[PDB]
Amino acid sequence: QPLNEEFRPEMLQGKKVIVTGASKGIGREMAYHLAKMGAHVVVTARSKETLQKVVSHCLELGAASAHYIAGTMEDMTFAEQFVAQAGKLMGGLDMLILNHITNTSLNLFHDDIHHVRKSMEVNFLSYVVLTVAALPMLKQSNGSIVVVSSLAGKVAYPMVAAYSASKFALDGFFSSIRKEYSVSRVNVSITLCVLGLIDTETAMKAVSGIVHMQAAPKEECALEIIKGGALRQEEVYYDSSLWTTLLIRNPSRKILEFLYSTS
Amino acid sequence: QQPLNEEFRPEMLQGKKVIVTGASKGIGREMAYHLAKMGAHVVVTARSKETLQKVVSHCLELGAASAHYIAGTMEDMTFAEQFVAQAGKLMGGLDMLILNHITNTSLNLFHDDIHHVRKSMEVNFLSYVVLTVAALPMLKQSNGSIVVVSSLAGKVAYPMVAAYSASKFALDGFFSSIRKEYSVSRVNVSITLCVLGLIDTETAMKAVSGIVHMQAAPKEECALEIIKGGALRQEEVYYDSSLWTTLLIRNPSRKILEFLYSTSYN
Amino acid sequence: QQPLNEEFRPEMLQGKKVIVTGASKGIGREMAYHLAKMGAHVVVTARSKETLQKVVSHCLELGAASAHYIAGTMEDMTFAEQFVAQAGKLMGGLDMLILNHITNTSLNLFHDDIHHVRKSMEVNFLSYVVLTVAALPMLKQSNGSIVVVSSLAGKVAYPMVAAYSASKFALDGFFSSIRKEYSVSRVNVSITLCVLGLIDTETAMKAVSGIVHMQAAPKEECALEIIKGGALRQEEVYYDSSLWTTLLIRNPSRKILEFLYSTS
Amino acid sequence: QPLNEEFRPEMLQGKKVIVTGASKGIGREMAYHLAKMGAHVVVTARSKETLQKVVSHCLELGAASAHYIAGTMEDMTFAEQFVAQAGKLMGGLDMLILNHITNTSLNLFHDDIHHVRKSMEVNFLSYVVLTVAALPMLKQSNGSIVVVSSLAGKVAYPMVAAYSASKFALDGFFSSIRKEYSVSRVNVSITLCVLGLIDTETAMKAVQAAPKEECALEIIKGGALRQEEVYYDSSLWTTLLIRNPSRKILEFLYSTSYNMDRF
Ligand SMILES: NC(=O)C1=CN([C@@H]2O[C@H](COP(=O)(O)OP(=O)(O)OC[C@H]3O[C@@H](n4cnc5c(N)ncnc54)[C@H](OP(=O)(O)O)[C@@H]3O)[C@@H](O)[C@H]2O)C=CC1
Ligand SMILES: NC(=O)C1=CN([C@@H]2O[C@H](COP(=O)(O)OP(=O)(O)OC[C@H]3O[C@@H](n4cnc5c(N)ncnc54)[C@H](OP(=O)(O)O)[C@@H]3O)[C@@H](O)[C@H]2O)C=CC1
Ligand SMILES: NC(=O)C1=CN([C@@H]2O[C@H](COP(=O)(O)OP(=O)(O)OC[C@H]3O[C@@H](n4cnc5c(N)ncnc54)[C@H](OP(=O)(O)O)[C@@H]3O)[C@@H](O)[C@H]2O)C=CC1
Ligand SMILES: NC(=O)C1=CN([C@@H]2O[C@H](COP(=O)(O)OP(=O)(O)OC[C@H]3O[C@@H](n4cnc5c(N)ncnc54)[C@H](OP(=O)(O)O)[C@@H]3O)[C@@H](O)[C@H]2O)C=CC1
Ligand SMILES: O=S1(=O)N=C(NC2CCCCC2)O[C@H]2CCCC[C@H]21
Ligand SMILES: O=S1(=O)N=C(NC2CCCCC2)O[C@H]2CCCC[C@H]21
Ligand SMILES: O=S1(=O)N=C(NC2CCCCC2)O[C@H]2CCCC[C@H]21
Ligand SMILES: O=S1(=O)N=C(NC2CCCCC2)O[C@H]2CCCC[C@H]21
Repeated sequence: QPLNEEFRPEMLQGKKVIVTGASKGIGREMAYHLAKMGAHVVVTARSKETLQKVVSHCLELGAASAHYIAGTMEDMTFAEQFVAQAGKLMGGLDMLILNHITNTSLNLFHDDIHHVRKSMEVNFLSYVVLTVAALPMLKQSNGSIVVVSSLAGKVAYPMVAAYSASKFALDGFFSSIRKEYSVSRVNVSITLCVLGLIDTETAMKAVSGIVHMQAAPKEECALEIIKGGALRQEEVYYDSSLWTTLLIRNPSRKILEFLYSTS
Repeated sequence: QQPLNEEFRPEMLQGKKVIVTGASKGIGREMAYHLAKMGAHVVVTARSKETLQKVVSHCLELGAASAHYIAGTMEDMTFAEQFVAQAGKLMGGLDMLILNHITNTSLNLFHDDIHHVRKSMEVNFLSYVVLTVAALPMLKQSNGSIVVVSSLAGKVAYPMVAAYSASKFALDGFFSSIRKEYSVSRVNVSITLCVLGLIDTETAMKAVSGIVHMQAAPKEECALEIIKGGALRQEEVYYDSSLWTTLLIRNPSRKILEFLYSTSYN
Repeated sequence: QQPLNEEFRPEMLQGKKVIVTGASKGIGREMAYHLAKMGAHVVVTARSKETLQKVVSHCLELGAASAHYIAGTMEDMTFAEQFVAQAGKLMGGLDMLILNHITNTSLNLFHDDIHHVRKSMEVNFLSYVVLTVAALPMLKQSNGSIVVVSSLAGKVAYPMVAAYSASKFALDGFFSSIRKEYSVSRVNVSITLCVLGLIDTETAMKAVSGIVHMQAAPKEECALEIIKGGALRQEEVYYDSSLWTTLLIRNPSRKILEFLYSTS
Repeated sequence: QPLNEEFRPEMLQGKKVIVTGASKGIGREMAYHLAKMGAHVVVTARSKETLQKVVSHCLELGAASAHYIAGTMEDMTFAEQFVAQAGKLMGGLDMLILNHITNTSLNLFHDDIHHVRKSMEVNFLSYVVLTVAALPMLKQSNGSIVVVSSLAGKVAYPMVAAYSASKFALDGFFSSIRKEYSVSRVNVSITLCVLGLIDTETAMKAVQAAPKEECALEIIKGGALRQEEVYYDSSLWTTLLIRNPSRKILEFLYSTSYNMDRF
């Protein structure tokens, strides 16, 4: 059940939020928006020097508190330990923003099992490890899980097959536990964010010469992810095309989920 | 891909070289029997050495051009890679790869079972990728087909099967994206994704015991519809007891979006 | 149009001035009863004065702010125009126009019955247009609502009801086109199209007897669902036993095409 | 049940065809294509002077025969008598092409009920009267009914409300009788043509505009091939979005819940 209210930046004031993949791009823009809202933030990514700079800017913007923990989400021990440390720094957890992805470029799939497994481990499995480690704190606070996904996580997309598989897996996993939490009365919301092309340095470089469309602003995108999570909405759609929002919706899937629940 | 604009006939499988994974029992075993009756060459796999021998003997009795088994676990990526090479040598090539095995799954609330999530991802998804890579040179030689067995839980959220659902959704994203790559790269290997509802296999029936459920569809007809879709090079096959579910779960809006996004790249 | 970004509550109809056509029986009668319970002012119409009298009696008892009837045939475009003016006088204005009447129809294959095709177009479609023209000045003053009752046969082809299907499809074409016109001309009058499946009315139960084997949804909740759609200023609403009927409304491909073409 | 053959102009050789609204625009272009194919043509519209020039040009183009019968489709007695006359002259009827409309300009609906009624009578009711009159001859030849419609006959369009109502009515009526014919074994095909903006003198004055000559040939093709729907527009994105597969699936599923054996 989402909040039938309009978003207010005050909803995040004093909230204890983790943002992963927060050294750059959308993740960094989220940490900044949260800081301006006066949230307590714990940021993570591999790059410690850039995470240092992010935390310092968060404090300038007005974050209630800001800390970083550096490590790779390839390392499942780090993922589990990071949540416990982040929780101890803030005295709890209200929102878990799962955003990091392994480095990926546009290429036809041929024999690249390494990139398929790496995408699955980093983009999907670590999200599950982080969720398990965070849930006790989120159940205590009636908190929220925010999962960053893509158009390639809802429809087939050539040149990003391993990435698409990892994003599709997030939908299957997180949408299925959302139904389980509903019937078991676990009051932790799950927001799946479906994004189109965003003007991050990573995406702009990856798509240069190959895919040409725009390219919605990263600042506005980060805010839409936070708003959807704050409002406990099931899904957020953020793309520059009006065709997307209308056609991406799946009432047929929603009908089937309702019909197969009464069994 | 472009499907074959014709009616299926069992002679389409006569002398064809087919791998069936997860073929010691359930739908996989039924598929092996259908292919044997059609006069195909079959190489079956699963872990169960003894039941695989029995399935192989019955396949020969039904009319298989040839039938052999290779036992092993698809948790082992080395076995998956070696199995394809050996199946290929046994038949002298490969025309159709039917990816059907799954790891053991029950209906349970997800709590902290990362081990089951990882094992489902490894067996149900990654091993199908490894098998495809190993089989691809032979399939490109024969203008062959990959048949991927999936579920309603691979298209919509289903509670109590989160890890299974995640792995079946992953198959869709992977296989559908490479299908788009093959169409533009002119790789004449078809990819068929099969979306099944509840089927009366011993595994599923035991799994749904203790729960109210809809009518389970028959495993023999199910297995035949999977082969038909693959033989006809169709993109997707839907098979469920309900005609309403079968026809309405198919997503033309997604197909429209895929077409729209395709115009924005080179 | 912009729908009400809020949950429906029966107090939304309190003191509202509502016309309900085809309200002597079936869904129209149930809608009058719901509005009566909500404290609305109601004016009911149909051809039968005796049955309309019984409806008004129950409405007054249920707690309607005021309840009246005007008997006449919607085959007569002069009666249609005059009925609205007279209904507006009885209430001192108009907030909601619920178009629900249809001409008598049975299930049959189409052969040479042009009379039934014409009568269906006149009663089920043309009179709705005449009633709308007559109501619009009052609706414009109150920022009112038009509610149009339609069917599965108004969104898909339906054998045995071809003349009926043609009239319901006509309502969609006409009312959906004027809704686009009201958005450009900035007319703050909402238009709601209601897509209904089989409802347990005496008429439909008799008409489907031995032909259709399907679950008939209840008229009481059907009636409230129509009222809610109008009260929330929603463009399209549905009511049927099957959840799959949702696919007949809010069609995304149709919305994109409409957006595309208007901007050109 | 469409003919699974490629179109060939010989399919219309010696066929007995009625074309309504054939003195100008699309109708005139259809009359000309049918003439080049060596069909027997009977054309109609109100204006004898323009119909005379169409007939003369049809004969020059190679028509097996070409004649006109002038009248208004506002008159239902004329509509019924016209079909009897045209069919008695040709010695039968293989195809009925219903193309005429009442004169219409782009305007907001402005209490002009007279225009709504005339559009319904001419654009819709006369098509039903023409069908009833033609049905016995069409049953004898296993013939075809071709109904010319519009994008405004499938989606809402401001400024053509009366026109849209009448085109939507054609869809409901003709698509419902096609389903009745299918079960009653009436071997008369019904083709609904959904046209976008065409470069006719009328449309160009009233308003990317598709050519009228290719439009006319596409209508004939779909009718000859017994297709249920023909879509013709300059934009490939329009042709993609105009289809409604959910509607066709639901029509089939609803058919499983009724028994028509009584009729
Ligand atoms: N940009 C776009 O067009 C779109 C983006 N998205 C989604 O938005 C999210 C962010 O995208 P975007 O900001 O463009 O990407 P960026 O590459 O800009 O940032 C990804 C972040 O993840 C971190 N990261 C990378 N590898 C690891 C690792 N092994 N362990 C831990 N952290 C890691 C990176 O930092 P560091 O290198 O310091 O570790 C970085 O902070 C993703 O989930 C993506 O799928 C969805 C649709 C489109
Ligand atoms: N039955 C149903 O209701 C539905 C089934 N499906 C799909 O159909 C397919 C078959 O289902 P079903 O026949 O019901 O299931 P079964 O459990 O009957 O068969 C699964 C097969 O996989 C084999 N297998 C299990 N573990 C491994 C392993 N680690 N390595 C290799 N092979 C293994 C099993 O044999 P062994 O133990 O000898 O290894 C068996 O032959 C699956 O892809 C499933 O998701 C989809 C929707 C519904
Ligand atoms: N019932 C169902 O299954 C479904 C109903 N619908 C729609 O719901 C609406 C109501 O259906 P339902 O309640 O079943 O119908 P009813 O037959 O119960 O009532 C129709 C109403 O219209 C009146 N009426 C009939 N002819 C005329 C006329 N010439 N002039 C004025 N009023 C007239 C009738 O009264 P009187 O005879 O006294 O004039 C009666 O009050 C209709 O729009 C219908 O299309 C849509 C789908 C399914
Ligand atoms: N052109 C376009 O952009 C589009 C056209 N269409 C459809 O294509 C068809 C033809 O359009 P188009 O060629 O542009 O139209 P035109 O105006 O060019 O021709 C209309 C024809 O109908 C005749 N007609 C008019 N009033 C009557 C009447 N009362 N009785 C009999 N015949 C009459 C006219 O002749 P006369 O006045 O001598 O009687 C003329 O022959 C129509 O069905 C229209 O809805 C659909 C989408 C777009
Ligand atoms: O909107 S998406 O589906 N996701 C993304 N995600 C990016 C893919 C490359 C790594 C950064 C994220 O990119 C778009 C452009 C390339 C193809 C897929 C589309
Ligand atoms: O049709 S399904 O989505 N797939 C399956 N797949 C089975 C899951 C249990 C083990 C064998 C396969 O089961 C159905 C019943 C349990 C819930 C999901 C549905
Ligand atoms: O839902 S509907 O399309 N509308 C109706 N409308 C009724 C048709 C007969 C008179 C009362 C209204 O009936 C349903 C059952 C018969 C076939 C059509 C379907
Ligand atoms: O393609 S249509 O839907 N049909 C038409 N039909 C014409 C409408 C005016 C008279 C000639 C036919 O025109 C297009 C341009 C005006 C608005 C609607 C679109």
